[PDB]
Amino acid sequence: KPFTLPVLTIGEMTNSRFPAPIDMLYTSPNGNVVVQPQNGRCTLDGELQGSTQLVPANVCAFRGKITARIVDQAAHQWHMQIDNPNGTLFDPTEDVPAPLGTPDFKAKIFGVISQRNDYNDGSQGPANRAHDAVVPTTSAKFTPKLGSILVGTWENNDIETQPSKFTPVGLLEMNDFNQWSLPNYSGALTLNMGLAPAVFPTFPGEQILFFRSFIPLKGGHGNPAIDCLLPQEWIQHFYQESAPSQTSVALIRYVNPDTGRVLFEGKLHRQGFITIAKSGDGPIVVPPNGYFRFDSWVNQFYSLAPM
Ligand SMILES: C[C@H](CCC(=O)NCC(=O)O)[C@H]1CC[C@H]2[C@@H]3[C@H](O)C[C@@H]4C[C@H](O)CC[C@]4(C)[C@H]3CC[C@]12C
Repeated sequence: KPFTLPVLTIGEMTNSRFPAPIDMLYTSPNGNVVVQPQNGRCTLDGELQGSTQLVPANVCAFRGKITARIVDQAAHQWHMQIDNPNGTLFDPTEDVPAPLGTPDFKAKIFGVISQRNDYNDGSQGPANRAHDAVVPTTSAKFTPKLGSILVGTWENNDIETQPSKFTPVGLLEMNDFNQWSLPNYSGALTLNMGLAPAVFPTFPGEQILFFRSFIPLKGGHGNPAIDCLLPQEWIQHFYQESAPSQTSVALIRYVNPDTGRVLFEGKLHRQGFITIAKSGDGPIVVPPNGYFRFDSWVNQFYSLAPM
């Protein structure tokens, strides 16, 4: 069964690590950083890894129920028991780091917590409320592997012990934001388990190619970005196809359909990430209609043309 890529321009792709369209291609040496995201992870033959699931709306979202105020915190802080972001119960026994779609980076994540009561007020139906909220993945009480997280709100009174959804919007602040720093999915207890492995180039002169989205920031200065190894569409595609990988590397070419010419080439590794022959930190300048084309199976030590 032949391996394929979907035919998509970068304006038609979705970030697999934060709910946002892809804004640009991006590359970096990432010298003293371990690139090990848990969302957006899928082998070329369709094996999901880490905390990766299929629905873009579930990425960095939470669903569950607020059960109490955080102990010894009389204001602004809520204990939220979480399920899988698709309402299904969460089994901590499974070899995953967290409920699928849980954020895979340290940050104060800004969004909205919304509640629909699970009972009716007479003929009117259930009551509702929604407020600005923060999920600090840096908190010791961020323990999604154990089924609970801390949620902070500016509202201190209008929150009930009721079914709750967290819709992510962006970052609250730049402080403690590191997109390559994995959260302690079990807080101060044990360590992280079920992880997708770190990815890195193994051939000299190569760097990882990222699909980058710039995400909102509630205050302060900065231009925070989320890089993913694979767009969500490729993950959904590989999962459907499950095409066997003939080698460890698929040779892909970025093609301009207007001129028909190849602009650059990259190595799509079996583990689900791209390397290119390029040095430096910055965007890859590309035309609007360009797309990736799968051309050949090659070896781990294939030499790419420098770009
Ligand atoms: C308690 C948590 C996280 C604390 C932390 O980083 N480490 C301590 C720990 O290990 O829990 C903090 C981090 C950011 C805080 C929020 C943000 O500062 C924004 C906001 C500021 C308002 O003055 C109070 C509510 C509100 C919404 C804060 C509530 C408490 C939060 C959610």
